[PDB]
Amino acid sequence: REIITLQLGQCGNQIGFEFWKQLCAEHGISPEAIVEEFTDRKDVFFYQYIPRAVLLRVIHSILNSPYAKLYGNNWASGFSQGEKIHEDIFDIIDREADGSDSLEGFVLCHSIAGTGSGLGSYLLERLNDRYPKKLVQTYSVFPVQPYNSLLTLKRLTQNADCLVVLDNTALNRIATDRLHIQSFSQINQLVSTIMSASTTTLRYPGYMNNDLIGLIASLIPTPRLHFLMTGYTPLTTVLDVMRRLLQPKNVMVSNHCYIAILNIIQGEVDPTQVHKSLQRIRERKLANFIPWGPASIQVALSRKSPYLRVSGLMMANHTSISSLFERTCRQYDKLRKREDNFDEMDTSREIVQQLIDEYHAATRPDYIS
Ligand SMILES: Nc1nc2c(ncn2[C@@H]2O[C@H](COP(=O)(O)OP(=O)(O)O)[C@@H](O)[C@H]2O)c(=O)[nH]1
Repeated sequence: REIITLQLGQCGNQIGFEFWKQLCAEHGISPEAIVEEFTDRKDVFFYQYIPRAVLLRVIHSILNSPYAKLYGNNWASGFSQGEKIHEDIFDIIDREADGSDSLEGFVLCHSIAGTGSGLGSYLLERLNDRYPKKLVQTYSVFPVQPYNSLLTLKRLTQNADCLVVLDNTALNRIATDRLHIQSFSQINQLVSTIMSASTTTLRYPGYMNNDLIGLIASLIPTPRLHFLMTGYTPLTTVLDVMRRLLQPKNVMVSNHCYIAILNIIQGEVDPTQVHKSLQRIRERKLANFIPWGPASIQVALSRKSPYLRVSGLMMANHTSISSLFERTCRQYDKLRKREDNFDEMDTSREIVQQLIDEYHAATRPDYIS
């Protein structure tokens, strides 16, 4: 099973290039796409070595980078231009798809803030049209801006079978707090770190989580609640890691309870103390769960890249994320009363209102019906 990734817009292209840099460094692959001498399953993201990427001005910057051997501002303009070159890009996508043995998904890295937003909208629609059996995960990055953002949310709440949010505000906050920057090229480091650590269990095989469905179907219980948040504590026992992870100081997010939690530990820790960690976490009652269905926290281990200490990442399904949408929603209303049919934006507002209502109803003991 092979995962193909797509990079749209300046932000998406930059974060994808840095992610590929990080991943090539994790393995023994020189910038010249030649394996270095110096166990790690690398077939998923690399083709025998060339990455499975589809880039769509900064391309010249990448071509001038040492890694050359490795390959307007409106939403409506982006959508129109994406409709204009449907066949041109889809020939590339189809040749790269059918060239693969068994395709699995379509990772999409883009910022919902110019042309990237509408282009990703169009691509998501067309991929939902053509390929009906391919999971679509999206590493979308959150910031006339409210218009584009809400349109992207409208297209993402029904097409993408999963989604991971990344807000530049929280990243900048963490940068000023514990990195003391005052830049794109600095927050992108942490972004690429989180991304590389996200797909750790796919490249280093373990007891469980050998496929994307193993990561998705565990967290997302219903097809609507498919927005996740990330946490990365190392910026030592597993209990300390789990206690530092659940702190709101580290989560990349600007009653309420949890739906599903997943922990990935990349250290050489003793794997016998994890059950004690979970026992004590349940004892002290540091986190709450849904009252209707039985929801638990899952933990998995892995191995750090030997060619490159204890780290850890956390993927959560928290109902608080809806708050962010509200802000956008709010701004849209503020933008709707200040200034062919202009009805698509109204439908977008309607469906995002539906989604926020569903999130707000999810935290009730009678969420069913
Ligand atoms: N987190 C992050 N966001 C970025 C970076 N570069 C650009 N962005 C976002 O991308 C948006 C600009 O997109 P733009 O390049 O104009 O899209 P285009 O019109 O299709 O080229 C801004 O609102 C930024 O928030 C980056 O390095 N990191």
